[PDB]
Amino acid sequence: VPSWPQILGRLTDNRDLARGQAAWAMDQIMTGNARPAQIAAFAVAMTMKAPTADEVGELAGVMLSHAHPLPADTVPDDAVDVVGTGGDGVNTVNLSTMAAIVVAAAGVPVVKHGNRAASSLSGGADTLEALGVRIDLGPDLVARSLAEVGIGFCFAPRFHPSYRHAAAVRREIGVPTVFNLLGPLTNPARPRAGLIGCAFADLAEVMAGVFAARRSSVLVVHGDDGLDELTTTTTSTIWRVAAGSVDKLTFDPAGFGFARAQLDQLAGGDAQANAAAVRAVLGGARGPVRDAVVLNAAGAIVAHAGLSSRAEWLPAWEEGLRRASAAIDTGAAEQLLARWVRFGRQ
Amino acid sequence: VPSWPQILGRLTDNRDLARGQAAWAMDQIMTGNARPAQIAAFAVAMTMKAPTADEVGELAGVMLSHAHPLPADTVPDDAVDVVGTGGDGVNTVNLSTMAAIVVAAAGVPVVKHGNRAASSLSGGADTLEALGVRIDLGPDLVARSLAEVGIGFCFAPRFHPSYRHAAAVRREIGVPTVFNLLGPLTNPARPRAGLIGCAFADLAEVMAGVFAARRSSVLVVHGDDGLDELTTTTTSTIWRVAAGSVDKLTFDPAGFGFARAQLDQLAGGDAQANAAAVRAVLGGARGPVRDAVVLNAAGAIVAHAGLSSRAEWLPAWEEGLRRASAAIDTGAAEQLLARWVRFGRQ
Ligand SMILES: O=P(O)(O)OC[C@H]1O[C@H](OP(=O)(O)OP(=O)(O)O)[C@H](O)[C@@H]1O
Ligand SMILES: O=P(O)(O)OC[C@H]1O[C@H](OP(=O)(O)OP(=O)(O)O)[C@H](O)[C@@H]1O
Ligand SMILES: Cc1ccc(C(=O)O)c(Nc2c(C)cccc2C(=O)O)c1
Ligand SMILES: Cc1ccc(C(=O)O)c(Nc2c(C)cccc2C(=O)O)c1
Ligand SMILES: [Mg+2]
Ligand SMILES: [Mg+2]
Ligand SMILES: [Mg+2]
Ligand SMILES: [Mg+2]
Repeated sequence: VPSWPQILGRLTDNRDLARGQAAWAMDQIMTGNARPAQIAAFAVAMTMKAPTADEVGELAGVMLSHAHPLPADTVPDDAVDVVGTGGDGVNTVNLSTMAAIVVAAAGVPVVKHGNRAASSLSGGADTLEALGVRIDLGPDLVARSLAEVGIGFCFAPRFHPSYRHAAAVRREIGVPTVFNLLGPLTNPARPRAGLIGCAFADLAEVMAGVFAARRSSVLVVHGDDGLDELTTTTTSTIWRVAAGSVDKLTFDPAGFGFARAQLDQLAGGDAQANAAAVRAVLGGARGPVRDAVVLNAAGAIVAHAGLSSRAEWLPAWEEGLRRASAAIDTGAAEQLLARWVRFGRQ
Repeated sequence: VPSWPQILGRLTDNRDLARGQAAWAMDQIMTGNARPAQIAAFAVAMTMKAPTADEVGELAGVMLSHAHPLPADTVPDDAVDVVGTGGDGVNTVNLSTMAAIVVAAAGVPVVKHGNRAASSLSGGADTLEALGVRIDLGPDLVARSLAEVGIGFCFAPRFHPSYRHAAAVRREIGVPTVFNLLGPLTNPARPRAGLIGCAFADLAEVMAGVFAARRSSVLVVHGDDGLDELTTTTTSTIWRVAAGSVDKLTFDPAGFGFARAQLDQLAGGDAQANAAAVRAVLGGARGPVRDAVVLNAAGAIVAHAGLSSRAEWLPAWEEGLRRASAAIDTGAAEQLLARWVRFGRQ
């Protein structure tokens, strides 16, 4: 019979948990049954033990059990997510969010998991809010947005209200723990593909292992400059998840003709500033921010392509880049954002 | 400027803290300024990082700053403690408490730190209470007990009221942490000598290092059967603290003619049962319990002898054993307990 002392004792002994134990712990947390001290002890102990993919998968599994689901038959089998852990401490423009709009405009269904900033100036949700997008729609309306606009946004606190018990605790601790891996792993629409950012180089393989268990087609990405995105300032490490397997790759955008950017060229500001950057990119402005958006959009398109076993790496990237660039250039991305705004108002 | 994220982040990165950081943390805890989540995160993180003697010495130092002290010049320079961490999971008779009575009766001033049980059926304080000894005395009366009876008992919760802020958290976590090293290190009378039990074999050297920093004459002891006492069932490991230095020894009681015992023979019960066991030993009953009490009393006498650098190991033990046995056989130990009970009733 599981108990906090049994589980915390096992972790502080530097032992992997028995099957089901992480799930038991997470379920106690989600039902409001755990003391703040137990939540904090579990978060820290799991982090220092070094969590396994089995363990992180149990945590994410419990969250998804407690999440509001989308209605039956409303998420396309090939829907994709574009989201990261955050926590890279660099404060960039909102690359995942911009990429998502471009990806949707290219015709790939996007159901994005998102949230406000935890430490950056403006997170994906904050910037969407500044752009006039309704970020907090419930399951039925997200499904509708996806069908009618081509993109839906699942606001994490809206879909995971039981995770709130762990909220103050994680803020009070104030440093990242295993719980900081869970955002991209708990999209309530359960898309099977994704471009997934991870700020923590040494845990990205663990996140990839969780997606592999679900047989998702995902690229887990970590910029070698620290970004939880595909970067343009240097190479990125990619953990490619395909056919239940993980393959570690290094990716160099110079191989596709991208100029090296400086990190300050990608710097973000407050929500108004970041919204203006979105408008600039969608309006066709050339430069470092556009390049980074096109690259990340292409990455999500490659993840989507990977849902088929016949897809090949280089042609997939060349196609992703072509489609992402064209979605912007034709004005399809700009128009999709306007239509998304109108949807929320109507 | 120190903060919880700074300290917890350092610990979760498996780094030793900078000088003073552990003290800052402990002081935040003891002043009621730490959230339960922060207390728990710190306890767990310090435990898994592996605490250093510097760090543990800082925690104990902060406790001692906030403790009620005994009145000036009321504690002899050669006062001795006999106390352990507890947590050995064996539930023995109260060896330290019995040893302490015998040591005082031999004429060595004892100011003992004690507490009720945390995981056993009856702790030292519980058993003293059952015997009629007052465990509720404040500083002035403990000083008076020491002068008039030859022994004083500092009940830990009476002398460390500010430690209450961590009490609930430690119970909620329900497993040992670095905080479980602190009991024997925080006797408010600050004796310079002691026989100190440590249940946690891999941390006994750390406790010994804290005592070395203070230049105490201490034997930190761990029975190789797991006891936080000198055992009679097998060898014990001793970390001998003398002249600011620590030496690790293997100790075998057979060299002084002790019969090997079995742990079941040292087993305890509730407070009334354990009190009965004290009365039996003090009344001259021969057998395994007496042997273990005599062995531990002698160890405390050896630590006391060590306060002079001219003391020698094997003769110290022989003298300690002689004095401990005589203290029981003459009835001195029994009479002291009677006198101690009487003192409390006034
Ligand atoms: O404040 P931080 O912890 O650094 O997090 C930065 C943002 O990154 C994550 O989202 P996402 O990848 O969707 O946002 P993006 O569009 O900014 O990349 C997270 O939900 C935040 O919105
Ligand atoms: O419940 P546990 O965590 O196992 O602890 C048992 C006892 O050991 C410690 O005291 P001490 O060494 O003074 O007690 P003793 O006389 O029983 O040895 C502790 O303060 C408890 O009183
Ligand atoms: C989409 C996303 C991204 C990161 C995080 C993170 O805290 O690391 C995140 N966390 C939350 C989730 C998964 C659900 C509900 C609330 C939150 C939150 O921390 O606010 C949600
Ligand atoms: C004497 C002694 C022994 C062990 C412990 C321990 O918690 O492991 C201990 N703990 C306490 C101290 C040092 C002061 C005040 C209260 C306690 C307690 O845990 O109840 C006190
Ligand atoms: Mg992102
Ligand atoms: Mg990012
Ligand atoms: Mg003891
Ligand atoms: Mg003991």
